[PDB]
Amino acid sequence: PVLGRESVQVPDDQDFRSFRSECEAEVGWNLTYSRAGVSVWVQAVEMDRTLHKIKCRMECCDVPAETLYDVLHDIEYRKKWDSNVIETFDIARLTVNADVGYYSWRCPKPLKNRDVITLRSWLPMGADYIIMNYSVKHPKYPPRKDLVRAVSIQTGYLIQSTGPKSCVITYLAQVDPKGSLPKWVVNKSSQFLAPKAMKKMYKACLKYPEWKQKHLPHFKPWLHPEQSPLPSLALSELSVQHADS
Repeated sequence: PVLGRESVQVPDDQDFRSFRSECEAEVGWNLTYSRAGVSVWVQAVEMDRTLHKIKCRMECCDVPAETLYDVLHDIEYRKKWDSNVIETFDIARLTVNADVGYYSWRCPKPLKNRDVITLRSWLPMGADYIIMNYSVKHPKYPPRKDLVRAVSIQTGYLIQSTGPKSCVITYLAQVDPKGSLPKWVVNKSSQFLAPKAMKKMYKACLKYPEWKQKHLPHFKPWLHPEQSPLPSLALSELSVQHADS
């Protein structure tokens, strides 16, 4: 896997293909929920000892693919509609379509808050878009004693345009929150909350054009990479983040 046992890699063309193929694949996935255009699948292994990959698909009848793409890319907007995020920002750029970033979120009070450092890469494929990420180690961002460092084994989005003003988005993730949570508790929780998180994102897409008009509408560095204010990084300055060490 891109998430690797040997070293950090910027996703190549095959990694984008495997990811899309993973989203479109149904064999090896069991349906778990399906109501009002939102469905949730779980990787058909149902061995509750391990961490399961989760897949969530949502039909967006009245938002275009490009708007959903902006919303996934817009780090600044995340704090407007994401009720869990503490801190999120990009750290450095690797290539014109790959960077490294930081994301913190709060967990209910016996649990501690969590953070991730991820390598993210994005690719418009014709009418569709893919954004993927997986966890990585950045020497200036070691774990913090107050936060549990989680590991994103693989997380990403496939946006499929279904015409103007409409699209379908598939979210695929496998995230280990580490800490003290049993893996099967994570599998169940992420399954149970997934449809709610997707519909919150959908509502955000409806409010996005008006919000973005008030917040430098022309500033979209994910579409115009010459606008990026980020420093650059060599791939060898990063280290692999193992799910289990």
